[PDB]
Amino acid sequence: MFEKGYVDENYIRVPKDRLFSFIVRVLTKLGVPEEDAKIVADNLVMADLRGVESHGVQRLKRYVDGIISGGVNLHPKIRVIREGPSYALIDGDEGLGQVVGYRSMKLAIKKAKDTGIGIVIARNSNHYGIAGYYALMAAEEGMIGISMTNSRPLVAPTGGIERILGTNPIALAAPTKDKPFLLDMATSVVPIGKLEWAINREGNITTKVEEVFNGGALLPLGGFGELLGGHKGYGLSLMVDILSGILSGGTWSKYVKNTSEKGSNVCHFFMVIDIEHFIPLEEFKEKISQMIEEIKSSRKHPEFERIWIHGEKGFLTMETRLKLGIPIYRKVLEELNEIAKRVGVEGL
Amino acid sequence: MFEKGYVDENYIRVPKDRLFSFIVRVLTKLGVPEEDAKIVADNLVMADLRGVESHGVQRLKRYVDGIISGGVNLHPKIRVIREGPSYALIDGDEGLGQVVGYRSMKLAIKKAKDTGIGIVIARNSNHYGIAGYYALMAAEEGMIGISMTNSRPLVAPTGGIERILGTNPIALAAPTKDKPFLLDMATSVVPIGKLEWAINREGNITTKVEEVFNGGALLPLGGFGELLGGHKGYGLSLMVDILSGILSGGTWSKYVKNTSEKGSNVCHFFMVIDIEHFIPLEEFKEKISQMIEEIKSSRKHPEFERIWIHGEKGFLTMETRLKLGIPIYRKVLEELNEIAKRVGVEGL
Ligand SMILES: NC(=O)C1=CN([C@@H]2O[C@H](COP(=O)(O)OP(=O)(O)OC[C@H]3O[C@@H](n4cnc5c(N)ncnc54)[C@H](OP(=O)(O)O)[C@@H]3O)[C@@H](O)[C@H]2O)C=CC1
Ligand SMILES: NC(=O)C1=CN([C@@H]2O[C@H](COP(=O)(O)OP(=O)(O)OC[C@H]3O[C@@H](n4cnc5c(N)ncnc54)[C@H](OP(=O)(O)O)[C@@H]3O)[C@@H](O)[C@H]2O)C=CC1
Repeated sequence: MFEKGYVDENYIRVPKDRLFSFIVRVLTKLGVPEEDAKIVADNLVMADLRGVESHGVQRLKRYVDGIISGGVNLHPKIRVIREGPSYALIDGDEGLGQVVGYRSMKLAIKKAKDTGIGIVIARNSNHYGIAGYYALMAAEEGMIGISMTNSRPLVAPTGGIERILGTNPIALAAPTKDKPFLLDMATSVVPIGKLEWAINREGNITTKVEEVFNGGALLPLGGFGELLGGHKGYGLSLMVDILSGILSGGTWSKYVKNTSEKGSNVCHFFMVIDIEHFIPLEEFKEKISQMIEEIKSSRKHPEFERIWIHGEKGFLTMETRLKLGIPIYRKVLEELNEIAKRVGVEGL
Repeated sequence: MFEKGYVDENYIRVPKDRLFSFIVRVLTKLGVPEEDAKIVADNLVMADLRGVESHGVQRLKRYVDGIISGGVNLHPKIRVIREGPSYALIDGDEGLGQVVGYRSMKLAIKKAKDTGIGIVIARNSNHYGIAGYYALMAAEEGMIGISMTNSRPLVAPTGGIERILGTNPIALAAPTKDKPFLLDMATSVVPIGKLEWAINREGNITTKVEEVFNGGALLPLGGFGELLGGHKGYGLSLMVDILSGILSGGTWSKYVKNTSEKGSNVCHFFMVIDIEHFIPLEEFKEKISQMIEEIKSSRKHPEFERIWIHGEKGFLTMETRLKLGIPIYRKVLEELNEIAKRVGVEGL
């Protein structure tokens, strides 16, 4: 069926349920409470299912190292710093990002349900995987969900060459008559996790392919200059840091550390709008689905086969891999079995 | 001094205060209440001062025609449809966009002040000028302001060629130790109002220069395809319509009519976050200004002179034109005097 990425011989199909239980085995063996392990697995598996290799199991080694080094708190006391009927400022106590984000989004949904609006911001957290995972939580509840997060410095501001801004993604999910609308994008042309594109910044600023890791930097949405809107992708990145890092009293991208480090201080932004408080949900669903249908049905470009709606490719890719299995690269699969050997659990 | 656009002989310096009083004369002569006329003038003049010609006085003829044709309600009964301590759904009753947006943002600021958060959405409104104008209102109050609006169909979705999406801008303003941070951008590479760029969509999809007006279409931030993130600018445009048009029970871009038409149904989104409810405002200002200083001071690209912060060029351009005067194109100035003659008031 349809699948977002290109899978060949260098890939091995792994039963979704198998990959999931594996992750849970490793995490619980390291002391992660079973329920928290299930949240992390759910988040990482969703990424693999939707075709986001960069944020799937390939990143399990990152969390494992963070747990072993004490850079990730196994029993975080996620505390509410400031709060109101429609908002809350949370301190993640260095817990897994998935756990901090899961609890933060659950609280935002609760507040929206009760007041119409829910805005929860968190600081002192860790990498939380795909932003769409949290936005979707609200959509599955019949509400609009928005999630953002800052990250390690990897992008250069317009007119500069240093890695100072994060890939800071933005995600919005809304319910429809069918599957939720789901926008989930890094504010840079591409995520660093992708490079296994367009973010061409070399030594002084060019491109290449491997000069990125060697003191290189990614480009913000819009591109290299100001001509094609590069300064806009740069602004969007700042919006994320202002709403996440600055407003929470946490920190911005430049100072976000790797997961293995204590005090990574990754910050997140969660916002939920209870559609029902505004207009009937069924009316909302009818109208948005009609918009989606009309957009898809609009005059296709000769070169193009189809006009997709955000989240569509991912849901189709998921559907496929659920009965066909999740394709995991060769070297990554080896990596996961080595992790299994190290911690002492059955591998894949 | 510094100025965002290029001004030559084809431009005439007009005292800011002079341009302002002119607009107010024309509008009040057409029956617009004096206070509402001052709001419109303030919004249009700010655009000219910040160097946004496309949304300044050059658009006075648009509002004039709408007023004369009944497409703009002179005495709108701006009504609250749904409301809560932290939100409100407003129906603009076809009033001037500036009036609807001004009252909507004032309400959002009030709710944020009292609860920490304020989200006001409006439907049945009209073109409201620059989005940054409303976001700035909140920043000048010591809060974070976010504003969005949908518009007439001018952009083609990724993989298509029809004008179906709006240029739907996004604006965020935050207070700093100095002048407010101000991001204000269309989600398309450029606004249609600019074409007097990068939005290359011709007859079937290419570029050119004049083929845009002739059945052409603008390109979404990211560009023509999917390779450089074109689908992201496309998603951002939808986010705006979902938060503005769909959620409000109004309508999305494809169905937004020109100002002169009754029922233009332009919709807006306003969001205010009272910083103080989260962290001390003075701490917020210190931290964001430190981030801005560090970004500007980062390693400059050889080709580039300076790294700007969003809103900086505009504020500098304004500063200049306030003591040097606002430069108005030749043909536009003629247009304004003709309007003055038609309505019967002193021109420029
Ligand atoms: N935790 C962190 O610090 C970071 C996490 N990330 C995450 O990594 C992932 C990488 O995202 P990124 O590469 O920027 O995004 P992509 O370019 O893959 O996708 C951008 C969005 O556009 C949609 N889309 C893709 N193609 C089309 C099309 N032809 N027409 C319409 N919509 C389309 C996608 O939906 P679909 O789902 O269908 O593909 C998606 O919502 C994200 O999930 C992001 O949240 C990124 C940076 C940092
Ligand atoms: N009412 C409507 O229906 C619509 C209104 N609009 C409005 O029209 C205007 C057109 O905006 P648009 O052309 O997209 O935006 P620009 O590309 O001019 O500006 C994008 C943003 O980036 C900032 N910026 C510009 N150059 C740099 C740089 N080198 N480094 C860092 N930041 C930079 C700007 O600040 P600065 O202020 O300093 O220039 C601005 O906030 C906006 O004000 C928008 O709100 C657009 C579409 C529709």
